[PDB]
Amino acid sequence: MKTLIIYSSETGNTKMVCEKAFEYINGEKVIIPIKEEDSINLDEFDNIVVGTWIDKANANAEARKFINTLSNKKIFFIGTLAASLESEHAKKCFNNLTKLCSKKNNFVDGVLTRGKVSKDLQEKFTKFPLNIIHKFVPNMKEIILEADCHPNESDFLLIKGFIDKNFNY
Ligand code: HEM
Ligand SMILES: Cc1cc2nc3c(=O)[nH]c(=O)nc-3n(C[C@H](O)[C@H](O)[C@H](O)COP(=O)(O)O)c2cc1C
Repeated sequence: MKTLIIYSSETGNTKMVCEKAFEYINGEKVIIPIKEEDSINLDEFDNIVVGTWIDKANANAEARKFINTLSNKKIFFIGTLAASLESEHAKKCFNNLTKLCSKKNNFVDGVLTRGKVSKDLQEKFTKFPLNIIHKFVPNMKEIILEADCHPNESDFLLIKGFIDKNFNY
């Protein structure tokens, strides 16, 4: 059995948790960024685990496009987002990723972990249009601040549980 972990990451959060997933998996496995897809033959992999960061409650474009090149693959996701993992927003994100993976592939499971908001985006949040767009989103300031320390051990434990559940202990 061969497992591929293939990910998008701009500021490293998704890469970080996907690297933990790679470490925890036993047996044959490869981890690459999506940009290096040509380094492997997708046909050789029984499990495809896609790492994605949340962009407006959905998979980031690079990861969305990659998933939409796949058909009938046994597929999983590992997502990062800045919202609280207990929030309704996170549940909406999880459902959106489930819908994306299940549409044309064979979706088994996924996990969301938390990741800090980039310095650049934290600055843009104080400017038009993001400040107006999120004006009435509750707890906006604290959500961003409480994401700053993530990913951290709490997220790695979520990854460990996800790998335990789906691949091996
Ligand atoms: C460039 C970055 C972002 C953009 C362009 C963006 C865009 C939007 C837009 C347009 C909406 C209104 C709903 C819609 O029309 O789709 C929205 C709502 C919301 N955004 Fe963002 N957002 C960004 C970053 C973030 C981040 C970093 C967080 C969390 C830390 C966040 C959390 C939310 C929440 C909780 C809502 C309320 C609606 C919901 O629960 O989905 N957003 N955002
Ligand atoms: C353009 C953009 C849109 C984002 N939209 C959301 C969002 O809708 N919900 C959320 O919780 N986090 C959102 N975030 C925060 C990222 O999902 C989070 O910081 C992620 O861990 C970054 O991953 P990376 O470091 O692998 O690039 C957004 C970030 C960016 C840059």
